This record gives sequence, structure tokens and C-alpha cells, in this order.
Amino acid sequence: HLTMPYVMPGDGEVVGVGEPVAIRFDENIADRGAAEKAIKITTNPPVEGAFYWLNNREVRWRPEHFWKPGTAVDVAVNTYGVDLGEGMFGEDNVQTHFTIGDEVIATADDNTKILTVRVNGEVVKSMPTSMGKDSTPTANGIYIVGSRYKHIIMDSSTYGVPVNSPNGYRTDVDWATQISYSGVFVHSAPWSVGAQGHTNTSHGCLNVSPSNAQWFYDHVKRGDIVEVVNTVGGTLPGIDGLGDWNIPWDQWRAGNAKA
Repeated sequence: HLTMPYVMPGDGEVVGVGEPVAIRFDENIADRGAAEKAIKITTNPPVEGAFYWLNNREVRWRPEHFWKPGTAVDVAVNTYGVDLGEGMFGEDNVQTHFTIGDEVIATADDNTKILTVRVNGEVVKSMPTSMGKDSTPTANGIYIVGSRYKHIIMDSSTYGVPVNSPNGYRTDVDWATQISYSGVFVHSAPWSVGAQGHTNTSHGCLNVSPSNAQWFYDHVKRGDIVEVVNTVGGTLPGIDGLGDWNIPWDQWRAGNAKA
């Protein structure tokens, strides 16, 4: 009957303009309204924001538009002793103070097949890319940058497809930056350098050259934005985990505290 919250980003971090505040709980929250009322967010400069639940254990808070660089955010999750419904009580309080770094937006355009990175509006890198093939396309939309990995074993089963099924694989890859919980990554693809900039060959990932993937890993950070445009895919789901900005503000702001 006690629930511990966990807040991200972590205290003291510098994050990109797309990073929502996230509060995760270790038990389903029966009374979302009580949880929301216990969470106090302060911004400087001040900006309006709102809560939206991605699932029964995680609530997110963000503004209507990407954060302004330099904004300082203070989060006080004052859940100690709060009745969160169905006999569960908040076990403790948590907090975080973080800041927003430079505006870094990378756009992957299927019409040009170039991933362009802008920093504070100026083009700093252009990278040829190979996105998802027609049968497994990369969805359009706004993606928040998540974790990064120097090496990972990219395994289709992690994301629902058996490795040993006709469309599964298990492959070692370098310099991977995750942009969706559904398993979309920007990563090094040495075998398809010829196709990059010309033909889509991946299972959904944004495949780029080894040096370009390493650059991305080094210069794109948690909270920065990747926008995908002009593919044959649909749109990334808003409740993906890193797809928050695909929920329009009017829907986000109305929330889902009774759902």
C-alpha cells in the first residue's frame, strides 16, 4: 500500500527543448487527480504547462511549444502521505531541478533523404540517411531523443518480432541514439552507406554513416528533437513514450485524469 515516485529528468541535468517532465510510479495510480495536485512545477521564465498520462504509472508535463532555451525548471513531487486511491499512499517526496540547453532539432526528410541538424536555427550537419523500407516504414512526426548507446544488440524481439520469424533479426550496432520506445534509433549502418541518401532499407531506424552516427551520439542529447517528414508511414503515437508532441496541445491540456 505505499508507492514511490521517480522523477526525470534527473536533478541537475541539462536537457533539450522537447523534454517533458516525467513522474513514474511503481504502482498503478487510481486517483490521477490526487497525483497531479501533489506535483508542483515552477518554470523561469514562466510558461504554461499541463499534465497528460501516458499510461497508468506515468504522467508527463510539458508546455504547448518546445521549451525556450535557458529555462530553468523546478519539480516538487509532494506525494508523501497522499492518498492516491485504492488504499495506496505516497511513500515520499521527490524533486528535480533542471535546465533547458540549446535548441537542437534534427529533421529527417524522406523526399531528400537527408537528416539535417539545426542548432538554434542554423544548419550544422547534413547526413544522408536510409529510413524504413516501405513494408516497415519510419513513421512521420515528432520524436524526443532518449538514451544513447555506444554499442547495442538490436534485437527485433525486444520490440515484438521474434528473431527467428521471417522478419526478425538480432544485430550488433554502434552509436545508437533511441528516438522511440517502439524501437526507432538513429545508428551507424556501415553496410548501407551506398543506399544512404537514395533508398530506404531499414526496419524503421534512421540509418546513417558510422561517423555521422557517432556525431549524432555525441551532439544530440536527451530531450533534443527529431522530426520525420514525408515518409510513407503513419504518425508516431503520442503515447509511445517519446512521442508526446504528437498529441496536439488542446488534447494534451485537457488531460486524462479521469481515464
